[PDB]
Order: sequence, then structure tokens, then C-alpha cells
Amino acid sequence: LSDNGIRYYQTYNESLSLWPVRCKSFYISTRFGQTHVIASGPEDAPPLVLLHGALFSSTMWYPNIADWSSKYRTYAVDIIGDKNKSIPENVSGTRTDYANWLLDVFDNLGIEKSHMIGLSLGGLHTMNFLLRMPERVKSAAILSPAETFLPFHHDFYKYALGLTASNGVETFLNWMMNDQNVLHPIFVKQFKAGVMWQDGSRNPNPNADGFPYVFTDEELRSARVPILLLLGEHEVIYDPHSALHRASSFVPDIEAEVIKNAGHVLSMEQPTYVNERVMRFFN
Amino acid sequence: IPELSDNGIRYYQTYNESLSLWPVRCKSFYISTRFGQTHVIASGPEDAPPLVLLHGALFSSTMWYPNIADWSSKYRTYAVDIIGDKNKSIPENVSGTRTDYANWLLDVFDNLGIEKSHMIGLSLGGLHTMNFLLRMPERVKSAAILSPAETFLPFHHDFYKYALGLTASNGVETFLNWMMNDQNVLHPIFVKQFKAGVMWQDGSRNPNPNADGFPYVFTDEELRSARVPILLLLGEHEVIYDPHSALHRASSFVPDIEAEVIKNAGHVLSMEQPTYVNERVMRFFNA
Ligand SMILES: [Cl-]
Ligand SMILES: [Mg+2]
Repeated sequence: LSDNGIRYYQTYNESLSLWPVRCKSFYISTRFGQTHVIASGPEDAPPLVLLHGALFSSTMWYPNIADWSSKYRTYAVDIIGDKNKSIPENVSGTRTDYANWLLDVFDNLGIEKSHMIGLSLGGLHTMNFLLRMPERVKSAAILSPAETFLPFHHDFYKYALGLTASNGVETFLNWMMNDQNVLHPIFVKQFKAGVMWQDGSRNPNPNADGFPYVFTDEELRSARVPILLLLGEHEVIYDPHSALHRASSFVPDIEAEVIKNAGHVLSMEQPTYVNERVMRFFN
Repeated sequence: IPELSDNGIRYYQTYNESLSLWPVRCKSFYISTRFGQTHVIASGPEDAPPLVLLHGALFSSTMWYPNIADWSSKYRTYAVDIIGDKNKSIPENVSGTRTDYANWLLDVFDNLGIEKSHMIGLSLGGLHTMNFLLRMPERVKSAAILSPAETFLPFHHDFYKYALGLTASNGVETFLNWMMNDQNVLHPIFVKQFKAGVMWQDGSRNPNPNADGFPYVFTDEELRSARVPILLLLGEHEVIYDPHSALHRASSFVPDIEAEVIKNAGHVLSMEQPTYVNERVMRFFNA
């Protein structure tokens, strides 16, 4: 770990101070590297897996974990290769690799079947997984997924490219959060330290067979596990209504909605609503 | 306008070393504008007709080292650092609008005392060139547009995917290996500067993204409004978009355009095939 990486790890730990319940941080071994997991909830309760949005880490679930972990043994898994505490190894970058990584996580956590919640990148990993390992998923809540139904609008790339510039994180977040005062300052400090940390592990080369990815009509038609799709009305990475329409056109028996007064990071903007909505779906 | 950071100092060091590649006498100076202090490198005979060069994104005016001996033998050549891009120009309150970028270049022309000038732009500089010539035709003689950023077609998403990786371990070699077809064409000193600029992240702010700014694709009617002679050169191995589709579109709409896809070249064609590119553009401007 470099000095920027040490500093990022520090900010991550401070961000856990926001976690309103007791949790345990630990590493699990996989074929693609040591994977960080935060576990919460009763040991004997049914399992729930959380996969975070890009660059945000597992720490982002602080406004949701008190409600979700009351009933489920919840595992917030740091996505291998993204900006967080997981340490990737031998990742070619294919959708198959990422699916196998998560399978190793389920396997090492003792999970047979589980409920899943993914936001942004985690939403894309969730769709990928349920399509490949359907017998391991009870049902899945996909929230503002990265691509999946529609390609990224070029605005996303324009703002993302300016992240690593003076005032780039503020600019990026203001665009994504619709200029709303939502994120706790401590978490923002972590997000920024992640952005500053650029000498860590290498990214896999861009790959048509990796992520981000838009599923074909026939791939969407093949979904076999129940899905809840939540999008925000103020989503900026693609048009939310168009995404819902494409999802509804092909994913059989989907439950889906565009949430008023929320955008992309809807789990942090409208936790009370989102917390109950997802729980209602899992029941 | 922050004091120059340690990474900024390192970038300035690399910019200076890269200027050692310039095979002709030059001068570095600044032009004061409503929009900031614009860095310019001037070369060629002082009374010769003017030529303005506009570099591609993140590369700076130092990128013209393989072309300047030929071009400045004939023209008083001004290599202008695009205001707000990663280079020696110091931006102040740049809105980032297409109108304001044209007004910025007009002030540069006015300060340099230019009436009409030939212009050469590559990538981002090509997009500034098309924008400027459509708005201010009376200030342009003819224009060479080389591998322009968007302009005719939108960027293929891979551009963005590779660009986003620039600030990662091995991000620059990955980006360059992709854009340059795994070839070793850039001078190591120039690459050291390109990398130093990528690492210099605490300088100026960027204008906020804006549909009324760059990058941009001109409409059919906009393309049809062109009223100066234009040369479009594209590379057979272009990666930011399909060069043949871009050529077809340009030819269909820009009146009297001269356009060709160059062999054994990709995006940064001026550094990949300088001998050919140098004569071709001079031929175009000469008669
Ligand atoms: Cl209900
Ligand atoms: Mg001629």
C-alpha cells in the first residue's frame, strides 16, 4: 500500500463510524484475490448481500443497514478491482471472472441462496450473477444499475473524466446528487481520498466481454429469479423511464418503479422509502 | 489561480525538455485576453504570412516538433496552447461555450495582428478550427483539419473508457498502446511530458460539461455553411470513430472540401506520418 492508499484506508475506517449498528470487517479469500466484507445482523438470520456503487465502497450503506440488518445477516462486499479495500489478483476483466469471484464469496461465506441488493456497478454485477448462478439467488433488488438496460449518456463520461481535477469531486457529486445536500462530510472525505488514490492495482483493459455492459433483449428475457428495479426520476447517467421501459419489455414479471425526488444514489437520498420498499419485496 | 504545485513544476520541467526537440529557433510568450494568459510558441520568418497551429487534447503545442521545421520555413507560425487544456496557458473564468472559445481565438488573432491566417488543428484543435472557421470565416484563409475531436461523428465509447484509465498505474501506456496501434512513434521525452500533465491534477478547474461547449458534432446545415477551403485528413487506423464514415459525412456536406484517409496512420497522424502530412498540408495551402 502506498501513502495515498494508507490514507484511503484511514478514511474508510472513519466512514464506518457512521454505521449505526455493530459490524465486523474481515477478508475472504477468492480465486481473484482477498475480498473485504462488512458483516451485520443476527448470525442465524437469512443472508443478504450488498454490492455498492462504483467508487463508493461498502461504507455507503450506513443509511440502510440498521433496517436491513435487523432481519437479515447482511454482508456488504467490496467489489474486486473497484476503489475500496478488496485486493484483486489475476482478473482478466471478463463477466465470467466477476461471476466466479462472487460465487467464491458465496461459497466462503457459507451462503446457499441469498437475497441481493446492488446499486450502480453492484446492480450490474447483480444482474450478471442472477443470470449465471440463478440457483444461488432468492430475489434481487437492482437500484440505478450501471448500464445494464441502457448505455451511459456521454455526460457521465464528461463528469467522470473531470473527477481528478481541482473541484472535480464537488462538480461530479453536485451533478449526480442534483445539487442536494445529501452525503455526510466524512463519507465525502473517503470518496475524495479514493479518487486521489491512483497508484493501486491496475485496471483490466477495456473489454467488450467485461463491464460496463448492456444486456441484449434475449439476455434480459432469460432472467429466472424475481427482480425489483428502482430508478430515480432525476437519474443523470441515462433516462430512467426509457430504462424502465426496456427492463419491463423483456425481464419477465419484473417489479419496477421510478422514484420521485431521487436520482442515481437513491438509497442515500430516500433511505426511509427505499429501505421499506426493498424489504417489502423480499417478504 | 493556485501557486504552481510540485506536480505543476514537474510538468513545466517536462514541457521545457520537450521543447528541446524543436528543430528551429522559437520564442515563448503570453497573450493577455478576457479569458486568461495564452501561451504561444512562435517560429519562422518574422515577415512571413501567418499560420496558427492548434494541438490535440492533453498534448500541448510541443507536439508539433515533427512538422515545424517544414511549416515554419515558409510561415510565421504560431503554436497556440488551447486555453484551459493541460499546457502552459493560464485560464481565467472560461465559460467553456463554443461562442467564448471562438471569441478567445479572435482576441489571440487580434493581439497577434493577424488579418487572415491559414490554420492547422488536430483532434481538439481541429474542433476549435472548424468552430472558428464557421463563425469567423473572414479571419481564415484555408484550414487543415486533422483527426478532429467529434465534429463529424460522436466519440466511440472506447475513447472514454481508455481516457478514464489515464490516471491509474499503467494508464498512459495502455491509452497510448490503444490509440497508436501498439507502435513506438512518440519521442520518450514527449511521452514523459504527456504523463506529467496527466499527473498534474491540482491546477486550473475545468469548465463544467456543457451541451453548448466542446466536444460537439456539427449539424448538416452547420457543415453546409462552411465558406473557406478545408483539408480533412483522417487515419486509416483511427480509433475514436470510423474514419470512412467521418470522411463520407464531411464530403457530403462541406462545400469544396478536400478529404482523405491516410495509410499507415491513426489518430495522431501528424506524428505518425510527418513527411507525408507536412507536404500534403503545404500543397493544400500553397495553391
Ligand atoms: Cl405491495
Ligand atoms: Mg490546391
